[PDB]
Formats: sequence, C-alpha cells, structure tokens
Amino acid sequence: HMEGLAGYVYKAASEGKVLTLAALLLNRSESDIRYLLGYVSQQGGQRSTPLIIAARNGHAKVVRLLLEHYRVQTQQTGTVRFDGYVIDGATALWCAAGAGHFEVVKLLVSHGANVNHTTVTNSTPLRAACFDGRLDIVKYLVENNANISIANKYDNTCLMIAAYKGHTDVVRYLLEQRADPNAKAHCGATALHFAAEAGHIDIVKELIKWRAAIVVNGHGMTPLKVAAESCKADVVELLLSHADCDRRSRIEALELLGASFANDRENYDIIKTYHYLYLAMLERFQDGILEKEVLPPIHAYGNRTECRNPQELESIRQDRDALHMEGLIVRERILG
Ligand SMILES: CC(C)c1ccc(NC(=O)c2cnccn2)cc1
Repeated sequence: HMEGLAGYVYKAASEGKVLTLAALLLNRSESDIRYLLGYVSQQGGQRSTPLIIAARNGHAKVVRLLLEHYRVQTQQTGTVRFDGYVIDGATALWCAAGAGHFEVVKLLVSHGANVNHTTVTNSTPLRAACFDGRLDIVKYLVENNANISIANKYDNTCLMIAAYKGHTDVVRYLLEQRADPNAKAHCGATALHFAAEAGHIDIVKELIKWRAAIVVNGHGMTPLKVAAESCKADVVELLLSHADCDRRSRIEALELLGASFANDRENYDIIKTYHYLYLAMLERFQDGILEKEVLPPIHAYGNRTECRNPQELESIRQDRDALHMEGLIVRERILG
C-alpha cells in the first residue's frame, strides 16, 4: 500500500532528491498526493512531514517544489530533533529558522507562512534564529512582522537567549528594534543577568547603552552579583562604573568576586582572591565605618574565622592555604 510509498516520499524529501521525489508523485490522484504529502513519519522519535523534513535539512529545491507545484500546507506541525533533544509543535519555518537555512526560510515566508507560529514551548521561529544567531534570518523575520515580544514558556525573551549565547550582533539588532531590555523571566532574570553570567562584555555594554534596569534575580542577585559569583572579573569592573550602592553593593561584589576565584576550580587564582578581597576590605575601612558581621568557625572550613581588618588580611597574603579557606568562608557568608 501507501504507508510504504509514503516513506519513499519522505525519503526523497529528507535527502533533497528533488528528481526522485517529483518522479514519485507524478500520475498520482489528488486524494493520493494529499495523503503522501501529509503523512507523518517517525524516524527516531522524530515525527515529520516531507515538507517539514526538507525545511529542516535545507533542501530548497525540494522545498520550492512542494510549495510551487503541489501547494502543500505551510502550517504543518511536527516534532523534530536538533542536536539530541526533540522539540514539539514545529512547522517547517521553525526548523528552517533554527537550522540557519536562510534560503529555505525566505521561500517559506514568501509563500505565506506564519512567522509568529508558536511551538509547544511557545517558541517563535524568531526565537530559534536568535538562539542560532543567524542575524540575516533574524533581520528578515523581523522585517516580515515577526513579533519579538513573544517569549517562551518561561518568559525567556529572544533578547535573553541571544544574550546567553554570544550573539552581540543579534542583541544589538534586537535593541534597535526596541526589544524591552528589562523583560523579566520566571526565574526572575533579565538579559543583563544572563550575559553577566556568561562573560559577554560586549553585550553587557549594549544593554547598558540602552538603559537596562538593574533588577534582582529570583535568587536576589544583581547582574553584578551574578557576574562576580560567576567569576567574570571584567564584567564586574564595567558594571561597577555605574550606580552601585555606594559601598554595600560594591564591597559585596568585590568580596564575592574575589571569593569566586578561590571556589571556582576552572578560573582558580588565589592572587586574584587577595587582590579583590583586600580591595574590598579597604572600601570598608576608610571612614575611621562599615564593618563585617562574621560567622563562627566551623569544621567545614577549618576552625577558622574570616578576617575583619586589613591587618588580619595582610597577614594571610602569603598563605595560599589560608586564602583558599577564606574565599570559601567569604562565599559562605554572602550566599549561604
Ligand atoms: C524551551 C525554549 C522555548 C527554547 C526553544 C527553542 C530553542 N531552540 C534551540 O535550542 C535550537 C538550537 N539550535 C538550532 C535550532 N534550535 C531553545 C530553547
């Protein structure tokens, strides 16, 4: 029967074999060609239609054919795979967006394809392109009325995801397209928070260029605190040339930043620990007065207590071991 021929059709489409395809759906009845073109094939949890697969694989030839001659539905939904995981509620356009197949995308759009369709997780194809970072698609999608405000299931904006990856060009474009930089997320995060977690110094600039608010994480984390805790020394410095709470925010960020050099085994630099830890102690001690509420010793970090005065810190400067502990103690205080 036809569940067999259906594959032979799904095959050709997936592989871009436009000739094989065309030959396969000639002298076929309209009732038949609809069945074949709409069949949903499962190739490893991947439920897809011929259109959808060819759109996912960048087979413009096959894609043009399906649309021009056979005039298959542009809204066919499906469940496709991308680098391991499988997304649900996808249209050909969604696959072509995140797969960077600009040629396929224009063609899909030019043949009247919903640019604002929302997958199961409510992910615009624009969202896909902002993840991928194929700026031309982004531009072109936006030029064809793709709504930027549409976030995801968790209120992750296209702006955020781009700030997560390093897509400085895309972020800047979205900002000019007036994407709200102060959008918040379920976890209570801003594009600024994300790029601050990464070390996306260029993007953190543009957000600041665009008067991004300093909000708090659902954890109670400024973008600064995030970056200092994520051990992104540069970002911290930049972000600190702005309206940081006079001393409290500042000293904490420095204290945490320096502590994050003892904890983080990737970036591990104790010298940088004492540098920032001693810096912060100074900010604490120029008016004498801002003072440290120190926690009691514990077995966890040796029966040690954090330093409260510069002289206490100055003594540790040469004790690689003691400094390692201090950073832990310090981080323990600021975070818990
Ligand atoms: C759950 C949330 C709504 C979300 C939606 C789509 C993506 N998209 C990709 O991860 C991707 C990567 N590479 C190519 C194409 N797409 C990520 C997160």
